[PDB]
Amino acid sequence: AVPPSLRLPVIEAAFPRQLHPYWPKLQETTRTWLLEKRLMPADKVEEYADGLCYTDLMAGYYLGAPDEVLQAIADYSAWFMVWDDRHDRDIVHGRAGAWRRLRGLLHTALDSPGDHLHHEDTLVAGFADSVRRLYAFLPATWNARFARHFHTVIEAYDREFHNRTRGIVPGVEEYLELRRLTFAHWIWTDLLEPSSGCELPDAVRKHPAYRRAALLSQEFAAWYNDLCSLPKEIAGDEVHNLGISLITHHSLTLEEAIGEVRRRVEECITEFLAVERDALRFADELADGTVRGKELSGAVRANVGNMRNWFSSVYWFHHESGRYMVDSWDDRSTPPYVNN
Ligand SMILES: O=P(O)(O)C(O)(Cc1cccnc1)P(=O)(O)O
Ligand SMILES: [Mg+2]
Ligand SMILES: [Mg+2]
Ligand SMILES: [Mg+2]
Repeated sequence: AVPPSLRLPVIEAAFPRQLHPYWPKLQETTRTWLLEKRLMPADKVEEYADGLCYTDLMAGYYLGAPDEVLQAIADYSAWFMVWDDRHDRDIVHGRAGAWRRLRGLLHTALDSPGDHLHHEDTLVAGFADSVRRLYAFLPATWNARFARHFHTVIEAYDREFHNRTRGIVPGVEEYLELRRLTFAHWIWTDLLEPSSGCELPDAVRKHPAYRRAALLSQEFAAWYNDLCSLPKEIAGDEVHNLGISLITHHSLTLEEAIGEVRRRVEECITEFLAVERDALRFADELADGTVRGKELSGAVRANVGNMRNWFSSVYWFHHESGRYMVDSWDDRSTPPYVNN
């Protein structure tokens, strides 16, 4: 039962959930990784990790991925959530120096992860392990694209740090541009490719239908997170949220901003259904009769299939995950799973 303010009947009726068969092993293996990389305290791992549903989120998204690819993605995605938590905590505690140093180390570790596998900062060491593993699946040109994209994500996190320190709420257009980076749209899009076992040529992944289907899938995920994470984020003095920019710059009430965010999320779905037809037509066209063609066709089709799976995985994740259950916290400003 999804709250009426958050319910999307089109997702429930037309985007049936999928789950990767490796998910049972994935859940425990990522929990063990969080424990052994010291990315969460042992008692917080035991009490909260499974309930945060991070592995479920990936296992409902990258269908068809090799077990080892899914494992590295899930470890990275759990790392990403812990990094969001650390970033938030550095902000709340005014640890500008610790954040700046961390920011620099992630930039460096991103380009040479193997050199950082045993760094003193467990968050940097965890990052490097997952990234080194992700760099092992596809050619160096894919690794360099992942790094280029994540360098941009790190700097968007830095911009968020400056905004919240200075109490600046981005304008709507400014936020929509920033949100494609803080949510890491293009990282999740990159990671479709090791999941289907094929680095896509630029001509293929920059095709207008592939690009637009990829964009809309991520816009939905980020803006649906905004809709669902708004209570926790208002309680935690987070300023980055489409609803908050609407209240601040467009003078909407809370109920009207929630309504406008809802409508924008709903439009993402029906825009995606239109372009999905074009992206799958393009997949069919790539099967020109040659071996390379059949391979590229299959990879594009699998990737567009997972762009669709992202809709249902993110939807149900926000109603299942303990990450957003702010009403159950004694201190609504400090989630119990964060290192405070
Ligand atoms: O769970 P959260 O904090 O609402 C979030 O989605 C965490 C997150 C960050 C980046 C990518 N995916 C999830 P955020 O982006 O900070 O709003
Ligand atoms: Mg956050
Ligand atoms: Mg964030
Ligand atoms: Mg959020």
